[PDB]
Amino acid sequence: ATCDDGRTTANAACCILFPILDDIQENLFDGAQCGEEVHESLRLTFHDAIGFSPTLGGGGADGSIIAFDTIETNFPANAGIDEIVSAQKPFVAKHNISAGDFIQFAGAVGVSNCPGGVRIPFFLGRPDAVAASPDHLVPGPFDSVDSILARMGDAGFSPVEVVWLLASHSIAAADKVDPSIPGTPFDSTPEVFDSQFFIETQLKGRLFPGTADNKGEAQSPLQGEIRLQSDHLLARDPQTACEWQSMVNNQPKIQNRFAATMSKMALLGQDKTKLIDCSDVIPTPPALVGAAHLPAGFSLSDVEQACAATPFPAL
Ligand code: HEM
Ligand SMILES: [Ca+2]
Ligand SMILES: [Ca+2]
Repeated sequence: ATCDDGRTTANAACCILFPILDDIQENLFDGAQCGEEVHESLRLTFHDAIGFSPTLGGGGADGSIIAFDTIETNFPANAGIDEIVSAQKPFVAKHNISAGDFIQFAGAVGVSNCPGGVRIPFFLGRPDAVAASPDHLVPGPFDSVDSILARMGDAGFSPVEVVWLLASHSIAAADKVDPSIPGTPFDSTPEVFDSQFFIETQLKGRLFPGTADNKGEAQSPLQGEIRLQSDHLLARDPQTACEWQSMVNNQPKIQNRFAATMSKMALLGQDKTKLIDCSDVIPTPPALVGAAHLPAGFSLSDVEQACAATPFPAL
């Protein structure tokens, strides 16, 4: 199909996304940058989608975190999410797509601004949410590995899919974990979607970048990085450590698995065969240019190797 402005897309119903793409890139992502607003919109896709429990309810990726923001932004695991919900709500009011479609579309358009990124498959047509998420369904950084794996498993993700989705923390920072140092990233390249997150969480912890006593925070290996306790333990736990190390210096696997598992997450609560594929509307991301590496001056002796089957790669 050819849209009114001459841009093409495989399914004509997808044309309504083009003005929305332009508005988002200009006015949500500040001129298509891979910066805070993209990182916050990617976090929003997961805090929306993960509100899905077979035994309790919630409609998954349904826009409920915007539609029922008064409720869901009260949940402590949604701390800081109110800023991006407030930023996105007027786009939803202005355009003619549901909040659940908008959240997944904005997250996919944002990831496409980041070098190394992928185009996450994107489907159009989610109905408006009809219920708020239940409470207590979003994992937090102080939760055990078994707790996080049980919650994610209850929403349909295996432990390896958990590790694949946490490639998101390659373009990510924390504002509430240590409020003295907001914006401190989880890897050294928070504007590049790459394997540095899986490398750097494997280093021995050395210091706290801000204060020392924050719930959910582990020691970091670098003054300009923060480390969540959840990530510290997942990189080391026998249930997930081999998969975590398998992502290091493995950008093709990060790309393929993140796109696929993001698509699975964007469809929680939904039925792909009822929606229209509009994947080809997402921009083409830039590619990586620089090789994966340990931080300069570090060596294998600084890595806490946690996979008995396979030594950490010589980078
Ligand atoms: C698996 C368990 C997870 C835990 C415990 C966890 C925890 C956290 C925490 C504590 C923050 C910092 C919030 C702040 O203090 O500002 C964060 C940020 C973020 N998380 Fe995760 N997360 C998890 C999974 C995921 C997943 C599956 C995604 C996929 C989209 C995601 C994407 C993000 C992003 C992109 C940010 C950065 C937000 C920003 O820089 O504005 N997280 N996460
Ligand atoms: Ca939801
Ligand atoms: Ca990165």
